[PDB]
Parts: sequence; structure tokens; C-alpha cells
Amino acid sequence: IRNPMKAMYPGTFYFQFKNLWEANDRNETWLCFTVEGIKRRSVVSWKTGVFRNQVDSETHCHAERCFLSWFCDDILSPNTKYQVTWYTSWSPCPDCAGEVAEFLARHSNVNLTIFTARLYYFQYPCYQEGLRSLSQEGVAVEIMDYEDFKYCWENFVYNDNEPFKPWKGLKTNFRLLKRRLRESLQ
Ligand SMILES: [Zn+2]
Repeated sequence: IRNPMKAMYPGTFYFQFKNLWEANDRNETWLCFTVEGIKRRSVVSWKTGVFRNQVDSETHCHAERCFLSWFCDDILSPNTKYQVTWYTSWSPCPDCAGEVAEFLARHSNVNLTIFTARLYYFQYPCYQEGLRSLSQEGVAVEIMDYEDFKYCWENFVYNDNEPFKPWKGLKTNFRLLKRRLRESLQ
């Protein structure tokens, strides 16, 4: 089973996480994570990293599946509360949603929040219901805003101490996507 990368190069971050337009040429999904272990009111562990995949692959090769299989080792330690945060470039498909729901049903000491740059195939009902299902499972699903993109820049990128520079329309696109997500998650 696949280990996470440490970080993205700046060119990849800007390309992969751009919040559209419509992002036709984005046939990968990239996924940044933080995992925080809390035991007796204190941080016992902090792990970060990145998984990726093609939009061509069998669903079981999805970045979220890689994260889930990787995380399920001694990387999980039964007595500890885990806070997992994902920042994904495309929102998760129905089956990943299903797998996460099973994963969380399985491991009840884990919480999860998903920030997503873009909404994947969102005109169609399957991808909407995948998101609703995560919400129902008690998983927060949020559109990435400026501070989320900056947070990723500052944690998951070989940024060479250069600052985060937003692209034109970042904020505009955020609001559109946030409206679409909100509407879909009622
Ligand atoms: Zn998936």
C-alpha cells in the first residue's frame, strides 16, 4: 500500500487546485491531509501529506482510498481521538463517500472534515448524494476559500518561502461554488 508524498511543487498546486472556470483539463485528483492525534487533552501526534490519482483509474485507486488504506495501520492507535482534515482538488465521488462512511462506522474515534476546491460532476444527482451522504454521516464538507488555499500553500507546498498568490476570480469562484454546495446539502 502507497505512502503519502510530503508536498507538492508550487506549479502543481496552482494548477491542480485552481477553482475554475470548469477545469476540463484536470484529470487528476489531489488530496492534502492533516491527521492530529489527541490523548488525555494533549497532542500526541501530527502527520501531514499528499495523495493523488487519475480521473481514469478504477475507483479503488482514488486518493481518498489510498489515504484510508494507509491510515488503517498502527498509524491508528485504538485509544486516541483522531482529527483528519482533507483538502481535495475535486470533490469525492459516490463510492469514496461510501467507503468513508464505512471507514467511520468502523473507527469511531476518528473525525473528518473535507475542504474541496471544485465540485465534481455536480449537475448529476449521484455526486450530489455522495456529498449529502458524507454530511449525514456527520462529515463536514466545505468549499475551499482564500484562507484554506493559503493554509495548503503554507503546509503542503515546497513554496521556497514565497507567499501565496491568489489567481484572478478565486473569491468569485468560491462564492459560486459555496452557493451550489449549500443548495445541494439542504
Ligand atoms: Zn472516489
